[PDB]
Amino acid sequence: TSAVQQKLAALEKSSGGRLGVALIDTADNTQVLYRGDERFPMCGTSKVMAAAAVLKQSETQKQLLNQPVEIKPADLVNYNPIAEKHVNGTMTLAELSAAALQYSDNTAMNKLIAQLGGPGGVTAFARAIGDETFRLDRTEPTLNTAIPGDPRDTTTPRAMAQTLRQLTLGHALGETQRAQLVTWLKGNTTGAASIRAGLPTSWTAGDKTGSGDYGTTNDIAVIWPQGRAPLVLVTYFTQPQQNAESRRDVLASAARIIAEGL
Ligand SMILES: CC1(C)S[C@@H]2[C@H](NC(=O)Cc3ccccc3)C(=O)N2[C@H]1C(=O)O
Ligand SMILES: CC1(C)S[C@@H]2[C@H](NC(=O)Cc3ccccc3)C(=O)N2[C@H]1C(=O)O
Ligand SMILES: CC1(C)S[C@@H]2[C@H](NC(=O)Cc3ccccc3)C(=O)N2[C@H]1C(=O)O
Ligand SMILES: CC1(C)S[C@@H]2[C@H](NC(=O)Cc3ccccc3)C(=O)N2[C@H]1C(=O)O
Repeated sequence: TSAVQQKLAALEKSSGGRLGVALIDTADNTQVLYRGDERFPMCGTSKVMAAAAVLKQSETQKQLLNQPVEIKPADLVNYNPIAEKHVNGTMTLAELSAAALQYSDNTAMNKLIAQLGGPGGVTAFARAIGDETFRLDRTEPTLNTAIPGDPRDTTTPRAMAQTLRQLTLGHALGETQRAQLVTWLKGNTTGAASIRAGLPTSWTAGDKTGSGDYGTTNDIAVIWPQGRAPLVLVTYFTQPQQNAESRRDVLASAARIIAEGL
């Protein structure tokens, strides 16, 4: 138990919920874990794996990202800020990837999942890049039920941090695809209250948030601290009551503890 792990435990104790953290510091490859091997519901953070899998497919199909996908009225689900504008029209796979990542559009995520052959296709890509933990079992919006003890649509902080590192800083994707993914993450619109609220302003980052039932509040990020090699940070948080409120502040607090511990 490290000093940082002790502060994370204190934060968790005061939060009432269950906190999972995984940091990889690429300056030396060291890691900091808190419940790093416990499973948590991914919710929207799973959108990174789906977009990355489509990017992988695009490496052998130069026109894939320009394929027009039909958006029908019935395709709309619970949260579709971008897709709703294109009902009875089409969106390209690039448009669907950007909407899923940067706006957390659920209809867009469902189109990425369908392009991959269903939730199992997203899981297959994860296995192909060495992630033996990740599992996607359902489409949107049910993949966000986040029921405690339910293994569906979960991963561990350790696994997600390693995967995010390989996707954004490593060679799991071709260079062009890696750059596209990083560009999309850096352009996220939903993350200012989460991990990034706990980092010094000078630091830059890309992230993908997630939210679900049980007050599930998640964020995964790739960070470029001022004058330091990048970090990869995963912060997952879930609560005992189905109707619990979101706690993005708890993710900010975890990130702050990690940053001050550097
Ligand atoms: C924008 C959101 C807050 S909502 C969207 C998706 N989750 C859901 O659609 C399900 C949900 C269930 C209960 C409470 C919030 C969201 C998901 O995850 N999303 C969040 C995000 O990207 O941070
Ligand atoms: C149903 C589809 C697979 S077809 C349309 C678009 N597909 C293409 O651009 C090439 C293609 C044509 C026929 C069958 C598969 C792929 C694309 O992607 N679309 C999918 C959709 O609308 O849901
Ligand atoms: C492409 C890779 C297989 S290589 C990189 C990392 N593996 C290593 O860094 C192995 C290594 C050990 C010591 C010195 C240099 C490289 C790791 O895992 N990475 C994968 C990735 O980037 O997606
Ligand atoms: C110091 C570096 C040359 S290495 C560090 C990071 N690169 C990686 O994390 C590559 C990698 C990906 C997956 C697994 C292992 C290594 C990255 O980018 N970093 C460079 C930097 O900050 O200048």
